[PDB]
Amino acid sequence: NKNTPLNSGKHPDLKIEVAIIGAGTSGLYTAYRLVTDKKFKAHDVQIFDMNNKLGGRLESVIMPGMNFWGELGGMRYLTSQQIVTTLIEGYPLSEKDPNKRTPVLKDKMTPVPFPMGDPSKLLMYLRKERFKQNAWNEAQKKGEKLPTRYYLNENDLGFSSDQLFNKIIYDVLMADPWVAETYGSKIIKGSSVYDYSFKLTSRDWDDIKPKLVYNFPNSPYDQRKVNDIGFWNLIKDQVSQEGYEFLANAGGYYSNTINWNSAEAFPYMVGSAGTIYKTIEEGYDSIAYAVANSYMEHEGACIWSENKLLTFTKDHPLTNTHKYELTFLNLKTNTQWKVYANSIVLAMPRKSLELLDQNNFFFNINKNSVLNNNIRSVIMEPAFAILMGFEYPWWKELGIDSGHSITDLPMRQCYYFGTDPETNNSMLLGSYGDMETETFWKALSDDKVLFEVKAAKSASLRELHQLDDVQATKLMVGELMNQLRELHGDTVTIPEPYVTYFKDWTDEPFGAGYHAWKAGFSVENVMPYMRKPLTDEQIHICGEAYSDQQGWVEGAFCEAEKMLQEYFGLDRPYWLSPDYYLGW
Amino acid sequence: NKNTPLNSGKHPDLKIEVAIIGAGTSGLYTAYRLVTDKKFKAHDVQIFDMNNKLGGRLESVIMPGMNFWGELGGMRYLTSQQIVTTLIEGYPLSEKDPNKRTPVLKDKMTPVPFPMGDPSKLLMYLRKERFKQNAWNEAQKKGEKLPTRYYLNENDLGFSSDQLFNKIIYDVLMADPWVAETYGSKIIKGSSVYDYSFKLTSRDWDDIKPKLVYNFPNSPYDQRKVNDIGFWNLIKDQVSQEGYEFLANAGGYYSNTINWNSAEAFPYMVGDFSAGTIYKTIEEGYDSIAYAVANSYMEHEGACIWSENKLLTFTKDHPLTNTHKYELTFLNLKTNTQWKVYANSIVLAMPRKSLELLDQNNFFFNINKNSVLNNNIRSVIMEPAFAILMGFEYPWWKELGIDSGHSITDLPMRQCYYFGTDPETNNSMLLGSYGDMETETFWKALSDDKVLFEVKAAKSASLRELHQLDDVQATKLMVGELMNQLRELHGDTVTIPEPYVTYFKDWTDEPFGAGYHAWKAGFSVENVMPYMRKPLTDEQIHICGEAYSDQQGWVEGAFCEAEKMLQEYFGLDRPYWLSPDYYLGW
Ligand SMILES: Cc1cc2nc3c(=O)[nH]c(=O)nc-3n(C[C@H](O)[C@H](O)[C@H](O)COP(=O)(O)OP(=O)(O)OC[C@H]3O[C@@H](n4cnc5c(N)ncnc54)[C@H](O)[C@@H]3O)c2cc1C
Ligand SMILES: Cc1cc2nc3c(=O)[nH]c(=O)nc-3n(C[C@H](O)[C@H](O)[C@H](O)COP(=O)(O)OP(=O)(O)OC[C@H]3O[C@@H](n4cnc5c(N)ncnc54)[C@H](O)[C@@H]3O)c2cc1C
Ligand SMILES: N[C@@H](CCCC[NH3+])C(=O)O
Repeated sequence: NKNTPLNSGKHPDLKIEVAIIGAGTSGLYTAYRLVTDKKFKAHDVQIFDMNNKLGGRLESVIMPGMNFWGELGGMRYLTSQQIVTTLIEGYPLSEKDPNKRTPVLKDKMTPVPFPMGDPSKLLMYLRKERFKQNAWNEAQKKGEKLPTRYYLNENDLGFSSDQLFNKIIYDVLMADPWVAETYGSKIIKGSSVYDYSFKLTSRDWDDIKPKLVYNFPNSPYDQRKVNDIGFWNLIKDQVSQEGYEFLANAGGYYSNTINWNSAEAFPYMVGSAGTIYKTIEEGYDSIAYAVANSYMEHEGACIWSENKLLTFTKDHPLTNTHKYELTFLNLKTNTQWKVYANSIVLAMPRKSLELLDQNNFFFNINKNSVLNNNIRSVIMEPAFAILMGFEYPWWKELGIDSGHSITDLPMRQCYYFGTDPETNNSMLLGSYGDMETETFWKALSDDKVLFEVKAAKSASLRELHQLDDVQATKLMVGELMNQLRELHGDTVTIPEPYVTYFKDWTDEPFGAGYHAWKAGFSVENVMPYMRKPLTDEQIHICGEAYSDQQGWVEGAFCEAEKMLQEYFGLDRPYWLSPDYYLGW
Repeated sequence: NKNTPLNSGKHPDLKIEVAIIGAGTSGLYTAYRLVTDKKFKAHDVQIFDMNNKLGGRLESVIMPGMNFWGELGGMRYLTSQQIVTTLIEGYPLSEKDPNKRTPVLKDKMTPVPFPMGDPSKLLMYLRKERFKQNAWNEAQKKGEKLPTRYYLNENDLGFSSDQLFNKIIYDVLMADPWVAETYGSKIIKGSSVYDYSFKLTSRDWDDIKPKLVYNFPNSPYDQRKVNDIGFWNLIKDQVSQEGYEFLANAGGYYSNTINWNSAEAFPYMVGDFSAGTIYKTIEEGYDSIAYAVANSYMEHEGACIWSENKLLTFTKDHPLTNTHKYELTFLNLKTNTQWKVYANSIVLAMPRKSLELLDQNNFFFNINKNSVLNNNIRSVIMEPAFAILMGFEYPWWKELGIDSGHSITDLPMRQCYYFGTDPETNNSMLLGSYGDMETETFWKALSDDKVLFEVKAAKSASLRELHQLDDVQATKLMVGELMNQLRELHGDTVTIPEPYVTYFKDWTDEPFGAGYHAWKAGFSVENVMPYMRKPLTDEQIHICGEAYSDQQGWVEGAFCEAEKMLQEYFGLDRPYWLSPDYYLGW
């Protein structure tokens, strides 16, 4: 099922219609739709990737001793996300009997609820104070305002990150008279001082984001579109720099507090009625294999692996039959070869576009200044993944079965991932890094001395030594361990891990775990621009990077889907609800 | 003096010996040394720069209404920095009467002390608590430990940033039995629990840096070289993450607490010992020293700075291989035309970002061939810096008894310098400097906004005179928000009027990409610097400047790497005016 054939060879002067570069979710989706809907013969639609596997920022692994999937990248979806959810669970989404669902993909994918853990037992370690994540509510129940070691404005005393986030969004929304008048019924202040709520639809947000004005006559930002203010800028303005410190640390990875587009950050922070987080039992990269395999069933279909796009020109022998000559580097031989095509789908993030030849007709800055301006419209957020295997789930000593702990320590957030009921070998995702913490972790992960795998139950040295290459560094494992002991306190002994799995998503060609719209850009005009930057060229960009659901597979799918409907003459899939809002 | 001629023209197929690219301090210094010592005729040594001025990261400006120089880049030097000090002040450095000194450069430069201000009156604003910088020392004088809103380890309670830094570096140095035994006399615990001091020379540090071992039994970094540990990694290990938070915030810009090479951070933090040394500047603007070196170079006949001429690439494959090893292709920015220069030596007097912006596919940079060059180019952190000069109609900071110096905060602005009052006009200058600890991204969104602060007349400053600065004004959003932070910083007992003029430079802009550079942990710095001065054995191509110096942040770093390069590969002797006991390493 994950043995989808990959061709690391070359086919000099291959002639095709559509060259898809990026075997990520969006590249795979594009190929699947084109050939499934018979817009093109499989042999005329080809995917190229420089990697030695498909899926890009989806990579599921198994570590000896633990018979279940760890995620180095994407790990879960929301049933709000209708392209990825329908693909996994069949259609229609309304049918709630899973045996009256019609499958869309053949590949076996077993949906399973994402365990969220217990906030009575999940930790919050801020400025050396240890809390249960529930401590703000428990204090509110008892009429109290929880003291913390952040000096908030007095009006915000006792608030939780979530409630204070809600208050900031409510306050800013209601200060726009037009937003108050038109959507005030969807922007609700409850009875309790802490309770705010929203019923704003994706559609309502597309109306609000380009028009929202920041209405605060003493602020340096007064009478500016919220589109034009960084989220850090905006949060400090509303609740002081100590307010921003509290939210940026207490929010964890569920929160994006970088200084990105306030207008885009609003819906990102406050969310479709009755949705939940799920994953796939067979690994979250199963959705990529499933889309890939559906494409590769057609003979002529090919993923060219370990083949890196260098450049592309209109000035080549074959202009009578093919607009574009693409030059590929075949990595196994270090030889270049040519591919001829009439359409190019760059299914790749910002960093991957910047690593392509910047001097060709498409990227040359002396011609396409506007394209380069639009490529630079998104922040490249760093992420890494360190998976750690322990001989027993030491976290269960604190009544923690699953979920995440949050700290202002450089580790920021850990996920208690699961236990092998036969071995008791148990998995932590210790990581992701982010704001500032990239440089803290990068000095340690760049170090040359790798963690030494250690034998465990159902995990022999000769099984483990196959993972030598992908171990975290001793310095990074040592220091993460030191922080986990500090995070969890002295009432639990944490033993040394026996195996690790490390990936850094800042590495080329990814340059980022995820992307974030910059303040000052008309997101609603950039997105359609990137799906076809030049009027008289059949070159398209798709993927998560320039989507409005950054952070998610669903963003990559939606930009591919819109590109398909816009330029490749496809209708909405038969299996996708006509009410799922896509946009323009 | 600052009217040094620049040639924005071209001269196709110019045939020289040494092309120096970058008319910054190291490039100017290289050309000045080469001609003054008569190693080549001035027509055989040319300087090319893409800028419309010389000086690079030195740029001194005058704003209408204020008859004194503001600094967009470098401000100050230390009298222990012997090249930059001797070129400014003349020699010998022992002579304490300036009128008894012997000039080295003909251009006149008035050395003045850099006002450091009064720690009684300068502010520290941390987690919404307002301190005077001397509050820690005041508390200790009464036998007290000053509580703060940072939850230090108990053993560290009541330490100032300066004291806690010395304790950290003392503790780490002294835990190494070799360092203890060999340099314990120069690593000094005073009487008070807060008093740590260092007498380690430049030479002592060069012996210590590669050898020092982190000796803390249950540390994650135990038994590793301190050179292989990030400074944030080390600080946290030593005083907890709350301690790092205190030290990173309360440290000025003086302080470099990014996660760079710990071995290199130690000397940066506690000086190369000459305890009688002080900070000074040039009355005529700190860029004066670039102009003095550049003018000394230009008084030789055939000397030329090619301005607005950008190096694109260079090759060994050209028609003239019989006389000239290298063809350089420049872009003449005025005509948008490419012209060639032929040369046998290339001096890239430019930082990391500048190197990376050159053609990476040529024989020199090609990563498929020169993996070691590329690793080493990437051995320094590009640290962001912005400068915003703000001119007010009076020095509102005098209401708090502040004459000069720096106030420090955890607010995004991080630090402001009170730069001076024009005694005729009362027009008074403030610098906000910011960029470290993620404040880059806070400020970038505001400085990338396109509505600019509008100038406004004041005494001896007419809109006619101010409108020439329209293009260099800060954004309105940035000036508004910095003004809001200065009000929060100083408190509600002083009214801060809106300013009448600003001046913004972003040093992350190309081709600089950084204010200054920082060695990464885990590199053999003592081996990377010699490499960078001549990466390839078969090639007379050399890199000099501040970025790969061991005095990062400083003009003296640029001068020293050029000086070493001149002695190593251009057969120059030590300048007659430079003490032979000024340590330049190997
Ligand atoms: C740590 C982390 C956690 C995440 N968690 C989740 C989550 O829980 N849920 C979720 O839905 N999403 C999550 N995501 C995001 C999700 O993984 C991505 O949004 C999605 O996989 C991106 O797909 P894409 O189509 O944009 O392409 P990418 O995944 O970016 O793939 C692009 C491909 O292009 C290839 N390429 C680049 N340049 C070239 C070239 N010159 N020639 C050939 N090939 C080239 C690369 O090798 C790569 O395979 C997470 C991401 C990370 C990093
Ligand atoms: C905010 C700030 C504060 C500082 N404070 C001090 C201080 O107080 N005291 C002190 O001593 N030092 C200070 N410094 C450091 C000092 O300014 C620098 O270290 C010094 O100027 C570095 O000189 P350099 O030779 O490395 O070249 P740079 O000054 O980096 O100049 C390099 C030159 O190369 C040119 N160039 C690059 N690429 C090309 C190309 N392709 N073609 C043509 N030209 C090119 C650039 O235009 C530039 O003119 C400060 C720096 C900054 C940013
Ligand atoms: N979707 C990601 C989080 C997005 C991160 C954006 N900075 C996850 O669930 O892990």
